[PDB]
Amino acid sequence: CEMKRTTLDSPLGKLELSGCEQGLHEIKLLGEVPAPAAVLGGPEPLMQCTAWLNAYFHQPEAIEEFPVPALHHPVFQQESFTRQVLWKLLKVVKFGEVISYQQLAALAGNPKAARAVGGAMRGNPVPILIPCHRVVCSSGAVGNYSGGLAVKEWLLAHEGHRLGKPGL
Ligand SMILES: [Zn+2]
Repeated sequence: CEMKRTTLDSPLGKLELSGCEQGLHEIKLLGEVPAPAAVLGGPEPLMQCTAWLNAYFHQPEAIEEFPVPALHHPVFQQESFTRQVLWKLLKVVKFGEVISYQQLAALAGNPKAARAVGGAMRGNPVPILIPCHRVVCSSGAVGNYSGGLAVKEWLLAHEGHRLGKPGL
């Protein structure tokens, strides 16, 4: 599991992508013009992640065209409620759609585990790609976000919701 890394500038600030031949491990937010990854080339999961992020931010109408890379962070290597939540989220909630913590918990097999779902949103090593920003409050409120409220709102505004893109 030879770990390789590359960084990509984005509207949300610098993104550190890490992964190996087997899959992408993590997308880390370190804090208008499309940028390239600082280090080009494989492993394949990294190149796929870079193309997906570029499309997400700069060619969103075509986001469904880009393959989601294989994931190899340990959380995906074992069976757990967190993994089920993360995989369910990735599969069901599309660009522009939202789901409540409770609906995701129901989707993951336990309608009463909304709090566990919230915690799982932070155990998410690959934000944006696995759209944890689309998990919101049943009240209509945006809700918490590991990377800060402003980022969640920026992403939701980017996906068509009636929120203004905050200053980031
Ligand atoms: Zn790996």
